[PDB]
Amino acid sequence: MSIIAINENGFLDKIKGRNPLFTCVISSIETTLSIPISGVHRDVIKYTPSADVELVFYGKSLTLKTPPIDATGSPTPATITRACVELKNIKNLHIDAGAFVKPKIPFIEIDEKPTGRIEEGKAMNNSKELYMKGYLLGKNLDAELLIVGESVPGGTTTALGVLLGLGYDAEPHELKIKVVREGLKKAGINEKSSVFDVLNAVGDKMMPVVAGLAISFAERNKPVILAGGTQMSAVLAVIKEINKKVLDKNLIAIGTTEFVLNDKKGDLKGIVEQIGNVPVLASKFYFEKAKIEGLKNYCKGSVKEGVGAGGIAVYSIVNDLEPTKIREFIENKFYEWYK
Amino acid sequence: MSIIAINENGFLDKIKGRNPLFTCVISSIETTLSIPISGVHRDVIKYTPSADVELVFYGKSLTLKTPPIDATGSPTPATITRACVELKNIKNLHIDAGAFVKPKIPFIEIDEKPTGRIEEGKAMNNSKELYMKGYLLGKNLDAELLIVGESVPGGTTTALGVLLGLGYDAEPHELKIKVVREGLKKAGINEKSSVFDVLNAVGDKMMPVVAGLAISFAERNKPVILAGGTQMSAVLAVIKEINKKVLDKNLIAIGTTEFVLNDKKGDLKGIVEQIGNVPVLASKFYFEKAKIEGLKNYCKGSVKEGVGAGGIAVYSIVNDLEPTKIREFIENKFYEWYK
Repeated sequence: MSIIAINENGFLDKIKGRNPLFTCVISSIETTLSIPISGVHRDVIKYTPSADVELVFYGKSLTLKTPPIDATGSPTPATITRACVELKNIKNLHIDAGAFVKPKIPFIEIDEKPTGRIEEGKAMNNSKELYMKGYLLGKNLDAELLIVGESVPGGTTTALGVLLGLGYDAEPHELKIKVVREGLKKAGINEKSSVFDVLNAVGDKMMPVVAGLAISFAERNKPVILAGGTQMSAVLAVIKEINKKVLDKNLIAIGTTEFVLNDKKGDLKGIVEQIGNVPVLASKFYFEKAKIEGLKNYCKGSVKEGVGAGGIAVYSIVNDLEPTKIREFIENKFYEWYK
Repeated sequence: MSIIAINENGFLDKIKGRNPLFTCVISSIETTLSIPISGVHRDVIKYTPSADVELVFYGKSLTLKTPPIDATGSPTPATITRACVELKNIKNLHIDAGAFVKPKIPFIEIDEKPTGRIEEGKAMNNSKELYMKGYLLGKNLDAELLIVGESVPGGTTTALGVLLGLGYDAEPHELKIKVVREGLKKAGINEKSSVFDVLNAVGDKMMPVVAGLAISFAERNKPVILAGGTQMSAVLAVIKEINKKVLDKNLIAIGTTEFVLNDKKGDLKGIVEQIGNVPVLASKFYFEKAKIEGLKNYCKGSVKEGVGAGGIAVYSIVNDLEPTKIREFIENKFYEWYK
């Protein structure tokens, strides 16, 4: 009941009681090394996606030694995901699709090379192969429910490129749009372009992998929560163009945070509307009824989501986790760190 | 009933009907590049472990383009494993623990660096960390039953080193024993040595990973089939010294081929006897009632086992697979290849 639900279509009943697998797909983008399309600082951006999944899987990052909660009590999104993993004993297994630095936990290697130069239109040359790798991997994972998140610094830009390239209406932000517009041009994207032509131009390698995993579960009549926001709407668009029919089973949902579902300029629901009547679910954290400033002002400043935090919280709450156990886990971890 | 069973202890009843996960742990050993302790030829030995798991997971190897069945009809062990995977729809996911060349299928990366120089006593420096990585990975895999095989060229030597080092009585073969005897000496293995001191001296990186995975399943009261022969007996010895108590649950078995269970000089049952009353199971292939020579003479020449072929066949037959469907799968694949 701490869950928002747009076009629910029964989906919450399907995920109740199901044993889940949580997986985060990570990648890096060459563009982000010289064009500030990501908020992640240049001196940590190479380490950041692997540090996220290390924290979720092991409980702390192993190369980045920066605290996961800052001095004001503001948690990184991976900290929220880790809270749900610990509180609800969520099995988790993470996939690399080209992060600059590889995790030091066990991880599934799907592609060692990073996503390329978006502005040159040279994101990928293998999106179709990445999709089939994601599909065959998905066939070999055994769970009642797939929760799949992402951690790609700069993935809001590639998700804009893909939503535009497939024809959708999706509109700092001025620089994001120059990068993709130039990329779609320099790779000659027309309207007879395939979804793989568009991914190869301006996508990120996470998107075809996640699409592959989602379709393989939805084909076997198993629910999928795409745990993210804008980046996940681009994956949904990819799915529709690959296997439109399985979208209609109403087994693929989008899980995000309340902070994303009401973003002034974001309009996640505007995007999903153009794609289809897909369930969209947000989790309520009640961070404002909290002691520390960073947690209390969490809804302000940056739109806060990542590493499947929103979507795994949706699953956790729907399965009887008191929502404020998340807040108190973070608070207890804050005071253990001392900063 | 095409299953041999020594000290069955009820184990076959536990695995009937269980949904399995099959996983192969691969590694390479620096020793094998300059000392002929492996039968695998020097010009394919770097490619061979990854080619095995590619074949099991995808249905063909992707860098080694040599046929998986030779011109006389003799199948590689990975071909038998792939037969069971296809016929019984076995979910499979493979782990790298230092193979020279990495698989081109998705795979779990646990350690990129190969096992070191056995004869120098420098196999590993991280066996305890590899074990915990295997244990934490195992906690995050969801199946009713674990079938875990191996593919390590030269692993018969490291398994001799470990069985000797832990004090067991385990005795071409003359050169294997010089390599390990020198390794145990040059690393000063005494009788106050830990199991991790011995693995760090003359083990292979597959052994602590597999031990970690086995114990994590057996602790949650789930059966494990250690799918191999002599190499797997060394893993059982490692397990006993790490967590002797979970051995007694009678949830960890050894699955191998009939060709291994009756090897003149091997004596698998002699080894397992010194370790404990562990179930040992062999699968019957009836390759002698076959047309092609290589399949008909399969019991002759080389002791034939690898890539969990024996153990996954045990699981498959016990769950109602007609044993000669394996033979006919290989025969049909032989004639498709034409060689």
